[PDB]
Amino acid sequence: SGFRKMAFPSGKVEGCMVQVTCGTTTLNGLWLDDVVYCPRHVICTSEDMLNPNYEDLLIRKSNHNFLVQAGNVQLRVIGHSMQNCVLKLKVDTANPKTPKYKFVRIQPGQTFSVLACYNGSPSGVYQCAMRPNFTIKGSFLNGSCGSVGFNIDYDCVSFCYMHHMELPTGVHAGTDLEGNFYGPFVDRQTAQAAGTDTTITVNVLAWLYAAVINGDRWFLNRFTTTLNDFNLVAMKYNYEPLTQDHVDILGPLSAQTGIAVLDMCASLKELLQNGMNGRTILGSALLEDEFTPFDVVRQCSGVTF
Amino acid sequence: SGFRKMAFPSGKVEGCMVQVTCGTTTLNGLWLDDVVYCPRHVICTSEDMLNPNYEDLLIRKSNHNFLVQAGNVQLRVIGHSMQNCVLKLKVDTANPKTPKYKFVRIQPGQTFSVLACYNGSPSGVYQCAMRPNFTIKGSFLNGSCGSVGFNIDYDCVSFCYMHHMELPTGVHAGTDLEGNFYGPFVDRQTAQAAGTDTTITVNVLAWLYAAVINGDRWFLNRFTTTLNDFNLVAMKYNYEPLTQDHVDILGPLSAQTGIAVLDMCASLKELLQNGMNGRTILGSALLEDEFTPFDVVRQCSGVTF
Ligand SMILES: [Cl-]
Repeated sequence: SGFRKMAFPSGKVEGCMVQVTCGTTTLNGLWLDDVVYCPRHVICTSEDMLNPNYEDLLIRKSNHNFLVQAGNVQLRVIGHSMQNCVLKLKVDTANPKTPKYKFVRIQPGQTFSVLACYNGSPSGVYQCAMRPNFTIKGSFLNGSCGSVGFNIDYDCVSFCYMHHMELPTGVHAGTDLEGNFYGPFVDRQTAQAAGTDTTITVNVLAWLYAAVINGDRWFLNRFTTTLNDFNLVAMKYNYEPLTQDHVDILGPLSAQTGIAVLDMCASLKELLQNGMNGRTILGSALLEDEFTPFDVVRQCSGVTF
Repeated sequence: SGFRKMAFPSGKVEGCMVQVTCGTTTLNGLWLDDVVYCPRHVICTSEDMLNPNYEDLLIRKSNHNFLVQAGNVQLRVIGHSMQNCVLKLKVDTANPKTPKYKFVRIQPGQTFSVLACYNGSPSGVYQCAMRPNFTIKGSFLNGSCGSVGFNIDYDCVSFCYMHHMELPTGVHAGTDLEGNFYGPFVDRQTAQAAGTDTTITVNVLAWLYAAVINGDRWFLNRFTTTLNDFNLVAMKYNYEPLTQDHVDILGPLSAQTGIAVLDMCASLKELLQNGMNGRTILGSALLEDEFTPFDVVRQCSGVTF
C-alpha cells in the first residue's frame, strides 16, 4: 500500500550527463550518440544576458572554444550548431551508454522526472509536472541548466525537458530537446510573466481516486453533480475545465474502485467549497494535482521499467 | 531556488537489483560481489507465514532450490546461509557493477532513498525517513520485498534498509543489510504494533530554515523562548524532545540565515499553538519532518554524488 511521489529510475540518463563549458560559464549536457545537447546560454558572458544576440556570439565561437568532458574523459568537439535555444555539439565519439531514446514535447499537465545535475554530475531525482502555464516548480540552483526531464516506458527514455532559467515567480522554465521553450519564455535574464496558473483537475481526481484505494475515504459523499456544475465550481476556484476525455481517461481507475467519475467530482466539489477541515488525504492537507491518472495506475499496479 | 523532496541518483543500486525465487514466492535481491542478499521469507509457503520455523524450513532447502537471475542471466547459487532475518546466497560470479559500498544501521530520524523494485526490475525512487518508531511511510506492493534503501556520499553507496513487510497501520518495516529488524518487528504475518510515533523536531526546524532561504518568511516572529519551554510545548504535541546536540547540528544553517535556533523554535512553538491559518510553507499546509539538516544544506549547496 501507500502512495508516494515516485520518480523513474535515473541510471539510464545518468550515463548521458556530461559537462559543457564555454568561457567562464559551465553548465550540464546530455550525450546521446555523437551529439551533446546543452543550453545555448553557455556562450553568453556576464554582460550579454539581458538581450544576447546569440547568432553573433556563436559566430565568434568555434569548436575548440567548447570544452565537453564526460566525467574525466574529454570529448573532441568536431561540430557546432544552434537549434532554436540549444546548442548541438557533434563529437568524435558515441556514448557507450546511450539509452534507447526519443525526444518528446509533452502536453501541459503531463508529468516527468528531473535528474538535477551540477557540473555534469547527477545530484538527485524527483518528479515534477508541466503546469498549465508551462512552468515547473522544482529545485534548481545556479549550474542546474542542462538537467533534463524525462519519462521511461518499458525500455525507452523519452526525454522531454531541459532546465534553462528561474522565473521571478520562483518557478522554473525550460525547453524540449529541440530547443523550443515550453511557454512564452525566452532565454534572456529579463522579468518574464508566468501566466495565471490553473489546477490540473484530472490529476486531483486521480489522486483522490488513489486515496480511496489506500484507505482515505472520508471525502467520499452521498451527493452527485453534473459535468457543467462542477465546471462552474471549477472556474470559481481557477481549476482546469473538465472534458469528457478526462472522464474516459479516469475510467480504468473508476472501475477498479467502483466509484463513478462524476460522483468523485461531487466529493471534489465539496472539498473545494468546504475546504479540508484540518483533515489529511493521503498525507497532505492540500489537494495534489501532480499525479496523472497513469501515475496512479502505475503505482497501484507495480509497473517495472 | 526551490525545495523539493529529492532522492539520490539510483543508477549505482540499479545494477545490483536481481531476482530471487524459492518455490512460488518471488522477491528481489541485492547482488554485491559474490553474495545475493534477499529477505528470508522467500522460503515460506502460503501456510508458513503466521509462525514460520525458518531454521527447519531452510534445512529442507538446498542451493539448487534458490533461483537467482540478474535480469536474463541466471546465477549458479553455490552457498546458502541465514543471518538473522535475511538469506545470504553465495554465487559463482561477482556483479561487474558492484558499487563501492558499506552496510549501515541508520539512527531513527535519518533519511534514505528507496529504489522500489518488483521482480528484480527497478520501478522508481523516492526519499523516505526512518520514523522515531522505526517505521517508514513509503509505497510498497506485494513483491517489493528486497527493495533496499540507501544513501550515497561522494562515491560510496551506504545501504541501510531492506523492505520486509507492511504493518497493519499501513506503514512499513524492514531490516538493515545484516538482517536485524528496525524496531520491534519480526517477519511473520501477525498483527504487530507500531509505537506511538513522534515528530522529528530537528527536521521540522530544518525545513522551516529552508523556507526562509527560499522566500517563505511569514512564520518568523518577534517572540523567543527557552529550550525547555519549547520542549513543554513539544511534549504536548508529541514532538521529539530537543537537545543541545540538535542546536549544534542546526548551527551551520542558523548562520547562513542569521536566525538563532531558539528564535526559530519560537516561530515553531507558535505554529503548533495557533496552527497554519490556511497558509502554506514551502508548498505544504502541514509541517514537514522528513528533511534532516543535511538534506537542507545539501539542496541549498548543490552537492553532487
Ligand atoms: Cl500538505
